[PDB]
Amino acid sequence: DAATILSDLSTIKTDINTLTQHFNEFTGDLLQALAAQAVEQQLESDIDQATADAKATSALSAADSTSVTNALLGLKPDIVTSLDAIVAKKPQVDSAGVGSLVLSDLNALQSKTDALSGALQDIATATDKDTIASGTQDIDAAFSSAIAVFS
Ligand SMILES: CCCCCCCCCCCCCCCC(=O)O
Ligand SMILES: *[C@H]1O[C@H](CO)[C@@H](O)[C@H](O)[C@@H]1O
Repeated sequence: DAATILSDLSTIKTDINTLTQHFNEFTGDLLQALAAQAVEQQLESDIDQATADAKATSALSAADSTSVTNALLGLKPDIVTSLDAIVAKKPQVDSAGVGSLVLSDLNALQSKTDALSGALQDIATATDKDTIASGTQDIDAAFSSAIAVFS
């Protein structure tokens, strides 16, 4: 159902922007890291939910493919902003001693995001599939950048 996927993608967007707020307020305190991690785990769950919902949906109509494609691609700048915000806080991450947690989260989120993109590509129109794939290459490149910073 396209509406469920759109709802799922909106929730993902909200999760990401909440996570960015946590990053921007992070001063290297472990309780802050824990609070942020709770949001990150909600985000993982919400991405996986979207993947499950996409896998349960049949080939999208033209308008539904456009809606889902634009909703997925609309995530891109918020993702980049979020990754930039945690990258900006590397000194505080290292001070807190939680670099491996950030790295583990980045790897899990990239894998889950890639699975979601694959599931949406499979039900999109042929043209939208190419658009989603190109956008996903950019998302993957941003993940790879953040991962490099933290390893
Ligand atoms: C489509 C998903 C996009 C996600 C982009 C943001 C990825 C952030 C991953 C790092 C999470 C780290 C959370 C706990 C550690 C901390 O905040 O101090
Ligand atoms: C690679 O991309 C990440 C995510 O946007 C940046 O934070 C990093 O500085 C580098 O440009």
